[PDB]
Amino acid sequence: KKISGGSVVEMQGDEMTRIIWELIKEKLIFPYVELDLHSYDLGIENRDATNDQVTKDAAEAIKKHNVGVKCATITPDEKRVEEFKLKQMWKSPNGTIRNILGGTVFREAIICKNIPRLVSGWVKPIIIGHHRATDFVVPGPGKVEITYTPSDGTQKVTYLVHNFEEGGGVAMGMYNQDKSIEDFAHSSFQMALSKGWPLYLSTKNTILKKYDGRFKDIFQEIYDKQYKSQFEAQKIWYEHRLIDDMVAQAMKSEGGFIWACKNDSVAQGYGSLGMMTSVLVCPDGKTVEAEAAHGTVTRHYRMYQKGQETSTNPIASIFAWTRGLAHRAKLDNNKELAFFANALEEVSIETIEAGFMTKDLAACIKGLPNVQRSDYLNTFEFMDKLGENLKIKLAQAKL
Amino acid sequence: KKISGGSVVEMQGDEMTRIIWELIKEKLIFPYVELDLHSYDLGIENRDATNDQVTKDAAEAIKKHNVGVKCATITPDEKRVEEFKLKQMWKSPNGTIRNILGGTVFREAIICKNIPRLVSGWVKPIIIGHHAYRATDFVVPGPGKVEITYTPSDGTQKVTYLVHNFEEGGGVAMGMYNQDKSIEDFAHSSFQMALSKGWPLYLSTKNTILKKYDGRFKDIFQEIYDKQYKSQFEAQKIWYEHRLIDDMVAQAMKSEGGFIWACKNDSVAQGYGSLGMMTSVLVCPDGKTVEAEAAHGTVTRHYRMYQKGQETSTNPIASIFAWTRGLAHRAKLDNNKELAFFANALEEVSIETIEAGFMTKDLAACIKGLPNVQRSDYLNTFEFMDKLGENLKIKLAQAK
Ligand SMILES: NC(=O)c1ccc[n+]([C@@H]2O[C@H](COP(=O)([O-])OP(=O)(O)OC[C@H]3O[C@@H](n4cnc5c(N)ncnc54)[C@H](OP(=O)(O)O)[C@@H]3O)[C@@H](O)[C@H]2O)c1
Ligand SMILES: NC(=O)c1ccc[n+]([C@@H]2O[C@H](COP(=O)([O-])OP(=O)(O)OC[C@H]3O[C@@H](n4cnc5c(N)ncnc54)[C@H](OP(=O)(O)O)[C@@H]3O)[C@@H](O)[C@H]2O)c1
Ligand SMILES: C[C@H](O)c1cccc(NC(=O)c2nn(Cc3ccc(F)cc3)c3c2CN(C(=O)c2ccc[nH]2)C[C@H]3C)c1
Ligand SMILES: C[C@H](O)c1cccc(NC(=O)c2nn(Cc3ccc(F)cc3)c3c2CN(C(=O)c2ccc[nH]2)C[C@H]3C)c1
Repeated sequence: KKISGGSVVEMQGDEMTRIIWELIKEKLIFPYVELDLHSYDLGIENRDATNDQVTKDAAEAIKKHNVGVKCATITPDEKRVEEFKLKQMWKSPNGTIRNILGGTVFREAIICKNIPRLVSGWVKPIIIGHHRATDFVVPGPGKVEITYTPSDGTQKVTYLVHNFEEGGGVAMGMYNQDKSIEDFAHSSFQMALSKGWPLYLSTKNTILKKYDGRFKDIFQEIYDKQYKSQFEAQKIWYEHRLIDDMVAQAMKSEGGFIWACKNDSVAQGYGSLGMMTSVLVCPDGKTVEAEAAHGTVTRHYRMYQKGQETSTNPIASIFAWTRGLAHRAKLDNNKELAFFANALEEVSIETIEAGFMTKDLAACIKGLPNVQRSDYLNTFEFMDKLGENLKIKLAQAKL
Repeated sequence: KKISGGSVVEMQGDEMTRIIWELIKEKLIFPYVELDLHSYDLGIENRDATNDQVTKDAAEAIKKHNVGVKCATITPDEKRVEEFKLKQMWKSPNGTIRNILGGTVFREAIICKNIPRLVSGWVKPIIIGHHAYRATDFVVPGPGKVEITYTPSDGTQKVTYLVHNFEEGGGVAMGMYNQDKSIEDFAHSSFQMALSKGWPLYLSTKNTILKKYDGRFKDIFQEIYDKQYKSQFEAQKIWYEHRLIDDMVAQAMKSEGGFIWACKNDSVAQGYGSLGMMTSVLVCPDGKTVEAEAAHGTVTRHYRMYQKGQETSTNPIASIFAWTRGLAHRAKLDNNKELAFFANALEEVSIETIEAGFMTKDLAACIKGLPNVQRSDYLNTFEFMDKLGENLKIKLAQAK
């Protein structure tokens, strides 16, 4: 019999990632793992047909069952509205899910030794996690003020942002709740423990002494109170850094740390965004949603619609599953599932490291103008190779 | 019969760059160029001894004489205070100078054909300038409305926007602003930088998210372009256009380079050889005043090796191009053809020397990879400077 993987929430998506998603389930997951699968179709046509109710249900299912794996979906714009004759310009599914669940998005690369990187010294992953606008034009002279009116009726506070004495300009207001900062802290500490690396927070608290100082203070208070003992047990630490110092140190590091950032296209140089997953980590320590860091790869899908050959990287999508299942295994103390998830990840890394890869990675190594057809495998060929290697890997582990 | 170079403000600095700075002056500049030199020692000990007055005098000298060339300097932190027994944690001299001069900092690489880059198609420089910046931030003790309001001086209206209704508990809030003048100065510097070089200009913004804040950058650039610069741009076969950040990178990654890039919000630039292959030039909006320096620090790790008598290989290219781009600007202001020629020739020699396979360790490591670098693949700081000195003499001899 297969591995009993338990309860997993699955979200089907759009275009090229939809094709790859089904191949991942068919060739890599279903042949080895049985799931109590809570499956939701977040394809654009179904979201339209259900008036986006399917997206809300999916979010609630993740809250209920703790483990979510999601395929990339189309975020509608005016162009998509015309393409699919949509009823409305539906909100980003990711945005709707994030609002219901809360949490912090962490991005982790899939490390392959033969794939060029920004700093050659980076041998371990650098897992980065990021935390309303209210801006307006100032047409002419006048005061911009920002006020705080306590809910308890005590005297309101008025700060002068700027008195425009001559000419116009622009002004802006921003905020951050302590609760959100607390969630951000908890998620970051939990992430550092689960992966087994040190955590760093970066802020500009020298300039924004009160705004960014709150982030520094809250992280320290929660660290010293709730996480310091557990960190020291694994030979791990937490320290605050200034953003300028943090980047300079990271560029001369070996990697292998969590970077909580207070504020994507840089990371695409590492092969592509096909080598980056995006995991939402909720502050409860229980709930996770995993997906690829890239979109639906529309350009590749158009070629697929015409019957032309495609070479789309399934790694990020594959690692959405493995990091989803790894969390599932951790929650249920499921040693068999834990091993399988690891095995699939290693198989994927090994296959690329042995010279079998999709065009994006071949282009990163050799340069796009220099890439020939013999340097890479198409989408189907690469999936077949992974499946063959997966079978061989699992047979070896049975000894 | 050396070249009469005119008035230049020069700032000496610290550690490894200080040593390289003097080599450049000794071997590359002074044998061929005489200057009415306004020299200021911004070494950390002298800044401390003068209570940072030298830094302020240096800034005022640049404002007066229009041309500054600056060596990298130590910015004090806690460790430096203890190292040099400092009186105070003195501010960044770069920060002090920028506050007095104003302007926008543009970063330009030194292009060598045998040095790998992000996109092999890049043959021309992509010169990026960021908008230079206080805000009013505060603690929100508990629940309640945080609102931001505008009241024109004429009293004809009052607009109030909800920043956030704090319901759960406390947190933080802040107000930020920008005067049109600051945006206007950022535009003028960008257009003047584009005219000084032979390149088109592009402004990039996040106009999708903050439609109004970034919208006024887009509008002011376009207005100033049409009223004051368009005909000069058309006269030099160049243009100005606006882009969104995500579109600008895509165009940049498929282009051959060769454009100015105004950006409203660095480390990825280190991949191209090193920070030794990039300058930082503060361009004031008046078009006259510039301050040039290397886009790296004092290279402390190399200085420590030098103090122990160990061999060093520090790239002087950025420091050299601070001088050449500084002197090129001096020449432009004074209509000095001989100085203009010298500046360009020194740049050519520097590029030609590297392209012929004579380079410091950082560039050899960038090409081959650090673990594959042998001693025969690169030259010493001093060997490289000597090699540049020899090629410079030959370059200038053949011209005469
Ligand atoms: N749910 C999400 O996480 C998410 C995030 C962003 C966007 N989207 C959605 O995705 C749709 C298309 O967005 P987009 O095309 O701008 O972004 P994208 O789907 O990430 O594709 C952008 C480009 O990056 C490269 N690329 C990305 N993923 C790749 C992979 N797995 N293998 C090989 N190359 C890859 C391709 O470059 P080449 O063209 O050079 O091959 C591709 O054309 C949009 O409707 C958008 O709403 C979804
Ligand atoms: N005035 C300024 O513009 C400025 C700017 C930044 C920093 N600083 C000051 O400089 C001091 C040291 O800063 P830092 O060491 O953090 O940064 P840095 O001086 O720029 O050097 C950092 C590292 O980058 C590499 N590098 C930089 N310039 C190089 C060159 N010309 N040739 C070869 N390699 C080069 C070296 O790497 P390897 O170690 O791998 O050889 C070096 O250790 C600090 O006191 C800081 O205040 C000044
Ligand atoms: C030469 C190559 O083609 C190339 C060129 C230009 C850029 C890249 N991209 C990266 O290597 C890359 N960029 N980022 C984004 C980032 C960079 C610098 C920052 F200060 C903050 C964020 C990241 C990575 C890699 N990466 C790894 O953790 C990681 C992959 C393997 C070893 N470690 C995740 C992430 C940190 C590649
Ligand atoms: C393979 C090599 O080791 C390597 C790996 C990873 C990164 C690099 N870095 C660069 O080549 C580089 N990065 N930046 C920063 C930047 C990149 C992309 C953006 F959209 C915005 C900023 C820049 C450059 C080069 N460069 C040139 O202008 C330029 C060098 C030659 C031809 N043109 C200045 C600057 C633009 C190199």
